Amino acid sequence: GYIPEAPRDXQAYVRKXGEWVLLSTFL
Amino acid sequence: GYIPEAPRDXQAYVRKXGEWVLLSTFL
Amino acid sequence: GYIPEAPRDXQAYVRKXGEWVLLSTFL
Repeated sequence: GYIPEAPRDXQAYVRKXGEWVLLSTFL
Repeated sequence: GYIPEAPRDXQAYVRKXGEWVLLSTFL
Repeated sequence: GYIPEAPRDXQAYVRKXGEWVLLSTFL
């Protein structure tokens, strides 16, 4: 389906397996 | 809700606080 | 407009030029 909003916490998110996941976990 | 397309400028973006921000910020 | 789902292969994606691109290519 279409992409929904990511969390409001001020952190950056990327898209993985139909979810928003913190960018920092990949870096 | 469903979010809008990111900028079309040829750069890569991540989602942060209800906006699109440049990936390069974090790399 | 709205954005289609990223690939569902378990990899992380970022948004670039109306496409999902692998985060890994930018690291």
